[PDB]
Amino acid sequence: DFLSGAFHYSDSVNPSKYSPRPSDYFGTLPFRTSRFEREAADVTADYLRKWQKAVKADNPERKDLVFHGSTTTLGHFVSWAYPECIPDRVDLCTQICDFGFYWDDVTDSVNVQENAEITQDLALALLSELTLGQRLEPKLEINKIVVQMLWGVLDKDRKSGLEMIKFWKGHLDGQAESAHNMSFEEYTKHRLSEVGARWAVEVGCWSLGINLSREKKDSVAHFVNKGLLAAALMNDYYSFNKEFDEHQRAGSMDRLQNGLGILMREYGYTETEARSILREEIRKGERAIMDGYIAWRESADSSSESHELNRYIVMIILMIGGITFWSSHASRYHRDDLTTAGDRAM
Amino acid sequence: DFLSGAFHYSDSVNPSKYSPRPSDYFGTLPFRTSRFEREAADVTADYLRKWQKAVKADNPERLVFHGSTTTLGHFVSWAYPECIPDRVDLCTQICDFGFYWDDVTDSVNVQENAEITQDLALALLSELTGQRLEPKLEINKIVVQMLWGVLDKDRKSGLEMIKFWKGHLDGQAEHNNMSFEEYTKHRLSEVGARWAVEVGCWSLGINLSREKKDSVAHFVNKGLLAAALMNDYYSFNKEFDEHQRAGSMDRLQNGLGILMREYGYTETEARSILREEIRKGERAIMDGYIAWRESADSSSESHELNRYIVMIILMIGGITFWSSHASRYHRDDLITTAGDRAMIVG
Amino acid sequence: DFLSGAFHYSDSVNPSKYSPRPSDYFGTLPFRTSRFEREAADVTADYLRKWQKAVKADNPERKDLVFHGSTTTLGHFVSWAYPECIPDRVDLCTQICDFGFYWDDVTDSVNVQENAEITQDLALALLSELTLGQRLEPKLEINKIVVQMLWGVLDKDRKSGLEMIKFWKGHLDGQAESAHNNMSFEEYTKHRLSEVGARWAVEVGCWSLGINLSREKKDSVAHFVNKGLLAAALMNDYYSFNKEFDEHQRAGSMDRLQNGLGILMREYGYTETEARSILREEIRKGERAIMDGYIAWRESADSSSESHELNRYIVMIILMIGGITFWSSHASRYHRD
Ligand SMILES: CC[N+](CC)(CC)Cc1ccccc1
Ligand SMILES: CC[N+](CC)(CC)Cc1ccccc1
Ligand SMILES: CC[N+](CC)(CC)Cc1ccccc1
Ligand SMILES: [Mg+2]
Ligand SMILES: [Mg+2]
Ligand SMILES: [Mg+2]
Ligand SMILES: [Mg+2]
Ligand SMILES: [Mg+2]
Ligand SMILES: [Mg+2]
Ligand SMILES: [Mg+2]
Ligand SMILES: [Mg+2]
Ligand SMILES: [Mg+2]
Repeated sequence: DFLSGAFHYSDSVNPSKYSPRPSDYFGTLPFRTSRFEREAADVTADYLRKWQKAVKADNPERKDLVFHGSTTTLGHFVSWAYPECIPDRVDLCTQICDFGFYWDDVTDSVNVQENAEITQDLALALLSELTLGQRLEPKLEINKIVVQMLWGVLDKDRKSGLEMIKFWKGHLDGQAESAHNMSFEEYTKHRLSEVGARWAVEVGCWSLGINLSREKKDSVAHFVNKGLLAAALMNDYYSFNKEFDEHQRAGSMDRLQNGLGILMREYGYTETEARSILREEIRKGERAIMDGYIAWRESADSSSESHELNRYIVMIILMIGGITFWSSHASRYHRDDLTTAGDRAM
Repeated sequence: DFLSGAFHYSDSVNPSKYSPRPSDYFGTLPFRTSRFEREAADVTADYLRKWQKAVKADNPERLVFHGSTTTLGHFVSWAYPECIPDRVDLCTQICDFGFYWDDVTDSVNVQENAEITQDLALALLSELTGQRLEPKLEINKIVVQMLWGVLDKDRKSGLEMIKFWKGHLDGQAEHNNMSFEEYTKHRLSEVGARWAVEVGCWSLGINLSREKKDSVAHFVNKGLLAAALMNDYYSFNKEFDEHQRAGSMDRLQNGLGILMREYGYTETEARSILREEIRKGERAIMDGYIAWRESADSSSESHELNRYIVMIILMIGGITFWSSHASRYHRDDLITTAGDRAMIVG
Repeated sequence: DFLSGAFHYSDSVNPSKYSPRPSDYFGTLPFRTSRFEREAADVTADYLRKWQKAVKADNPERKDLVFHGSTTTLGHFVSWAYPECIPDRVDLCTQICDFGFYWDDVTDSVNVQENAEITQDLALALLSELTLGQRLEPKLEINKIVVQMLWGVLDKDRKSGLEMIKFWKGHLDGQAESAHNNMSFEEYTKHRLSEVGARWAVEVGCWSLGINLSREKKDSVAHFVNKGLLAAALMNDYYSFNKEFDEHQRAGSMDRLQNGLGILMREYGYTETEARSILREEIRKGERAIMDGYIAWRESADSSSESHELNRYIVMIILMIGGITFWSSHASRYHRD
């Protein structure tokens, strides 16, 4: 490990400090925590009430308004995901992440037709801040909400926020193609475009205040993408149970994105079998971005731009670590209101 | 846009040429102003006294009533611009009696409300059959002279008006946390819009088969719905105040209170929803009217229907402007403020 | 900067909601319109026809009976000046005010000899209501009217009426002194406040609103009230100068013109623009003194019946000045081409 660089807003941490410990954490990357956990959790509690108004307003006949976001019983998605987030950017960071969670929740379980309708309505807002034209307002209350947030982000760092908004619109395109369910190698390629990892990294950039040519960021992708692949397969491992229940409960199994699904269906593996295969791809990826890190850190310049690039890879590594630990116990994936193992082996 | 037909007793007027200009008018429907505003205002002042007499007679151990007159015009003159000039007297009585009766029935308890409802219905049934079963309350006792007056002018039209009045009595005899969808069903039936239409029918002398009037109800009703919501919007402040100092806060049902309770909308978030719903309604009666004119032939059947529809549109037009500045709603003697009505946000 | 208490007969307004808009309004105190303008303008349209018949009775020579009173194209002096005037007192409140106007007209432009004649005469009708014995009646038809009027007033409320009448006679005493205008600005402001009728206006407001407050309690707030009334007089001098100059020229009484603008121009050689600017400043100073003084009084005030009346008293005045100002900014009495 030995993450180079100074940390001004976080402290090194361990699963050991948390109790009760998570049932199945097996990450190999380190992670930290912001000193700003309670502010983040306070913001996630207000944004929920917010979001739930918007959701009720688009569909007043549905009553389940249960959404699982950043706050868990041990900590918070933001505090672990982006430990070096700037204190006055914690708030807006929490809104982005949580909105990302909720928006995902009401778009990746519906029929590709209901998804297209909503995906378009969002892109209107985002494109509104990238072009010189006049604004186009979204029609769904769940997307209207996003406008005031994009202004906040851009008022903190416009250069950073414009680019994060760019890769957000890239995520939108990625999850609009999620209409069928593919080989394994064809799935790993589809899932990196659909998970929101590229957008996740740029939310870190804006969060941390990192200014860095797209060239330099690409100059390290070859291994950083292996790390990012790891986090996706990691998400599939932890979010598979709840995702089954949901796509079964909704009649969308058709479009269900998860490597357990792929490994257990095409290939005839079992849940345990596919799980075992996944645990090891996750290791491989975790190990390649970490290794890619040191390899980079020892043949490198002492330039101002070199120091920033290290800051950007440390931000990525730390984020996979923190979300790995977050994912291991988060309500969003480990809810006891869920289908079973025998039920999903069918 | 275009209202078809000739006008004989009224002139078109701009929310603009009025002085003092109302604070908050946003109606999208046209309205006219009778040329006999003066006459109506005189009747209102005389009927005020008669009502006061009756109301002191009926409760000698206890107020103010805010009827049709405003600093800028008169309810009847706007609500019923084309009222036949010799029917303004009795129309002004009808409306003012409606305004006052509502005050002494929608603020008391179900027990009291029922008794007064009961006693007034005795007066209506009497002229709708049989032996006259006369009213015992001084406040209800006064509609008798009124009714003979109405039927003397026009028996066929006054009876139908009388039928729908009774229907309104049935209306306002019925929940708090119902759904806005369920609230609009109830409120349309309890706001007396159908009665209001038939008062206009009597006023203008409209002879139109019941089956003909129902033919266009599918779009007329959406403008009436708009009007009840528009009423809700202007009367929420005074209505909250009244029920506050009575104890009867749960007694009140109002589109804003329901939006503020169902969803956790603030009053300001609710007035904005209500406004768009009011516009949706105003637009709808107008698009229905246009559709109907595109199909309707040039006979007499069609001439009368056109007057009826144009009558309703103008009625909604004028009451909105009336409603935007009448002391009944914007009286400046409330002990409660925006801060107090924020407490119902849940 | 918010007046407390409940408003029963009036609605807030301001210049923005008015059209056509007055060209030269610079008021800083708030104002309201009564809901009973219809009544007010009806009594005005009737009183006028009944006052020119007494003036023509008094002078059958008299040519023009033009008298610009309480009605304007945007409102009415009473609806604005006395917004909370009890509904059944609006009629009589209008008689009192139009009479005050028309009587001003036929006495404050003639020579002083003619003015005492008319003043001493009306004084007979007042005094006769302030005494229990000696009842003298007026001999002029213009003054004969006030008999029945004072009857209506005293019938609606004796205690308020009587005080109003004292201050009325007090107004007659004051304008009986405006014989010259060779004074300093200091001299003028003290003489004018005594002769502009503001004190009587306040009591007309007390009777119209039915305020029951002791004279000792009204004096605890004179120190700031009076700076508002002074301002209200300079405001009148400001808007009513052009028409006054005109008539005093007309009447050959150019040395009786009571007007701070005149005194700034003639005795200090300011120019209109200069003198108007000076006036606008003094008005704001007064306008702010009453409002600051009331704010400061309200904050240390307790809730007793006596203090709610005092609050009513001060608010009425503040609204009265605010209301009369908007009125003076467009009324025919001063803007009539
Ligand atoms: C919409 C995508 N996402 C990715 C985790 C929900 C699955 C939101 C999100 C983006 C970036 C960081 C955190 C959450
Ligand atoms: C406007 C509705 N209102 C007001 C008091 C009570 C429901 C009676 C009314 C109905 C129809 C015409 C005029 C008045
Ligand atoms: C001179 C008296 N005044 C007012 C200043 C006419 C100019 C009559 C009046 C008295 C009280 C209130 C309103 C008018
Ligand atoms: Mg999902
Ligand atoms: Mg998804
Ligand atoms: Mg998943
Ligand atoms: Mg009602
Ligand atoms: Mg009511
Ligand atoms: Mg209402
Ligand atoms: Mg004068
Ligand atoms: Mg004078
Ligand atoms: Mg003057």
